[PDB]
Amino acid sequence: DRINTVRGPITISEVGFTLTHEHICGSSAGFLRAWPEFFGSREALVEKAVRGLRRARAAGVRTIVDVSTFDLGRDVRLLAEVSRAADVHIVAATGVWLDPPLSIRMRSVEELTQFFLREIQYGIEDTGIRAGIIKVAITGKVTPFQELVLRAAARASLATGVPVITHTAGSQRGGEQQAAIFESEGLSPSRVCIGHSDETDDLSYLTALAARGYLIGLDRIPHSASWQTRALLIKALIDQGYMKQILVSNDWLFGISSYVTNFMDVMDSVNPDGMAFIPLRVIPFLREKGIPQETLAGITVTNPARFLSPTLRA
Amino acid sequence: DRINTVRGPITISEVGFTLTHEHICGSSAGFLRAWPEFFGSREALVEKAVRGLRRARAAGVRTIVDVSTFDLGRDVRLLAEVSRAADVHIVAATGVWLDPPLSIRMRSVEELTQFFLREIQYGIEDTGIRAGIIKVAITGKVTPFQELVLRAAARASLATGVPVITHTAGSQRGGEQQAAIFESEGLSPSRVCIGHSDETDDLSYLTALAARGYLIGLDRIPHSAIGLEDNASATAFMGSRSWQTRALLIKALIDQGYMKQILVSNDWLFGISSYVTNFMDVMDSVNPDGMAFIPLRVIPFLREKGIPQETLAGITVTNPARFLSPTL
Ligand SMILES: [Cl-]
Ligand SMILES: [Cl-]
Ligand SMILES: [Eu+3]
Repeated sequence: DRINTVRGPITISEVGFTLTHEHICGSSAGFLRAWPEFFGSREALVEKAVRGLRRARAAGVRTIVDVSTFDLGRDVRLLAEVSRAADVHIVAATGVWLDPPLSIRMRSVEELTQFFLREIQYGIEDTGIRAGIIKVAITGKVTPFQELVLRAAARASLATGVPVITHTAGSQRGGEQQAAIFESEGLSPSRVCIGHSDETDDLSYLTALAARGYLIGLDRIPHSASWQTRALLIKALIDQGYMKQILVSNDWLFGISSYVTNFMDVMDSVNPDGMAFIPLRVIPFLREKGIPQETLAGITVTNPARFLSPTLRA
Repeated sequence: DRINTVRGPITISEVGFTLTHEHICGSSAGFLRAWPEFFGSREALVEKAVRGLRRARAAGVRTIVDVSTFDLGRDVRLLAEVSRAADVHIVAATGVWLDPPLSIRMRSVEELTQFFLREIQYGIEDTGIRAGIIKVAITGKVTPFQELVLRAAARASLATGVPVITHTAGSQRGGEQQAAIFESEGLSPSRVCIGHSDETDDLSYLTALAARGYLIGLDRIPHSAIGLEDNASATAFMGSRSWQTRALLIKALIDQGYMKQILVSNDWLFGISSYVTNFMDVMDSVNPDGMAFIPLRVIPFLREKGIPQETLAGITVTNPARFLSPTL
């Protein structure tokens, strides 16, 4: 098929090495436009993001998935500018993160479905840029509104073929909650990535999800500020026979306003490699532990392309 | 000084009959741009707002204050488009309403002060349109974050001369708690309007604030869910007191000698997404006059009750101009 990016559709063969869970900027809807000086300037943030993406591209990355939603301050014009200047494909996201404003959290499941469909089928804002993934975040115990969001995401995925990525905040597991809801809606597990899965060491829980067909997002590796321990989960799942169900990423960004001021400086001090951490540190580490090149290319190239390719029949 | 509007600065003489507490659209940051079809379309929202403001203009309205903040979905390009097509002055707002996203509610008092000053002194987003008022909202008991917002508002007002308008969510009487914080920062009461003060009939509360020099926002006059008892969402939003009851608070404050402290408005809007779906239709059914309710129904009601025309012109023209004019 073809995959929608912020610069238009691309073919599966163009996707290449893909980081499945990233952001350019973690913010709030409208905030970058209303207070760019919070980031120094818009120009300073663009320059930082372009340098960071060029560095990742020189380490082999060809595509990132920016999973920022409306309520995380997704600015698709920023994504398009950085994508062109860095020559890295960026897939944009619809969905709902953990800070929905009243105009979102007052909505019914049917209205949320129509919102997701608008961003996937017509475009984001007035840009014509279409989302290629649906991002949902939940908390420990799924709230009633978070359940609406998951069901709307399943309905939008079933209508368009685009995949869903999800994570549970403040709890190790929680994938079982989401899996139950997604399956009640008829969604195929092969369209769902259970993200932040490197945050738990319960390997039997991850193996059980993989066996049901879910993709396992090991996508917070550099956030253990031990990263080697998290990366060994990749090896463990390969050894259980589930190399085809693994997605790897950094969950990095280049500006952040939704937490404490200057939290970006904290993150940059613990991981100065940025989104190059996966290609420069994790892949060599796994190679040294005996994972073949062919398996590594399956995880970083084959698996993301299969996931992102719109598939209504899976 | 002159007053900043979404079309640029105007002199005090051009302000005229003013509605001091209105909105074009009650929404969330970015939402009108991300899902305009929630309102039919952006074009339909503009047309509805232009038609409504032109009717208010025909009825004598010359200026409205749109108190929408960043987190209430303020879209200053929308305000400018509608102001120009209706030919009605619109004053835009900075501040913080009741639904701040994390990028706002994680900020310190010093950061919030800088944000307000940016919107007052430099402009909103990349438009160069400058805010002419600061809007703050609190809940019953001022939260820690809301206290930061009030102190930043006071600090920004003292730096720029721009006034502050408040309200408290519900029928709660929060003016005394807000006033205490504002005065601890050295802000003059004459730069503050205690909005939505018509939610209560506690005349002792209203008069004591007016006696300190606060402006009293009697600004939800048409809001009333009488007849809509089977609609629980309307009752919670609009209350159960008749519009005449709200309007007679105007007369009561005049009769105590505080005509110079009154500001009147409708608290209307032409689209709303921050509440239940289609709530716009409930509001429009209750008050088909929209923003023209004040000039068309309340003013002649108060004339019938014996208030002189010169006093009504003082409330609708003189008081808002004194209030909006930056002073410091
Ligand atoms: Cl996320
Ligand atoms: Cl308001
Ligand atoms: Eu993330």
